[PDB]
Amino acid sequence: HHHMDAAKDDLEHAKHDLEHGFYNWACFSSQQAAEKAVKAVFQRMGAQAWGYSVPDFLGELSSRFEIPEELMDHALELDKACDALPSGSPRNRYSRIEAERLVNYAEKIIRFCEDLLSRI
Amino acid sequence: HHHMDAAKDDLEHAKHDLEHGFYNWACFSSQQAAEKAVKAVFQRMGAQAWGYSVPDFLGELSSRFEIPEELMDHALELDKACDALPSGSPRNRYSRIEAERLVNYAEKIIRFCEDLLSRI
Repeated sequence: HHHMDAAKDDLEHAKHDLEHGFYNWACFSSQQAAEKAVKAVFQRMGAQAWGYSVPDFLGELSSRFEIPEELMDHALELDKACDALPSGSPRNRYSRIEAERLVNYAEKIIRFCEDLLSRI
Repeated sequence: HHHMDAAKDDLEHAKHDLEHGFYNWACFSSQQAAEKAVKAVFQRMGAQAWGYSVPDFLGELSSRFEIPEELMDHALELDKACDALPSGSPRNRYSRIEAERLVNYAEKIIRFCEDLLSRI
């Protein structure tokens, strides 16, 4: 599963960016990791995957497998682009939490796809 | 060209990792950027792109467009995985140069694909 290996590498990339405070980049890598993980399911099934977004691919996948609502919810958060809070701790705290959340979401999607691939 | 925008973002990611001394990750991002750039050509042509590697996609592209030898050469370098030199300056210098090279190669491929897309 080339797409799965690449998903896991993107996740590790995200986690590295997170550790170093690069919250924007962690978000970006997380989106890519989730995308690649879902494509790995399409590749195993021999089916064409249309679209760019994680919501696109999970929606298509829903015709064949049950996709938990919370994963679609996470996907929609990951799909969003990677100010009224003050500079310093308020902004950095918000960004750090947001980036951790998105990394966790990508990881969740990866592990769901792993669970699916283990069974098909 | 969603794939092209994503290629350019991967390139920026690579350059960010390079700036911070993350030479391994810069290599990884460069591979992804080059892959996405070539896929953007397939998408515009409406053709299916088989494979994982940049050499895979450039080889397929050769049946339709002339691909300069030096770009295939760069692609093969980018395709490689991301010790007898001493720790410290010798190793870091080698790694820094190698990562700069790979980032430049990905950029070259991106700009070639841009030039192609501008004309088709």
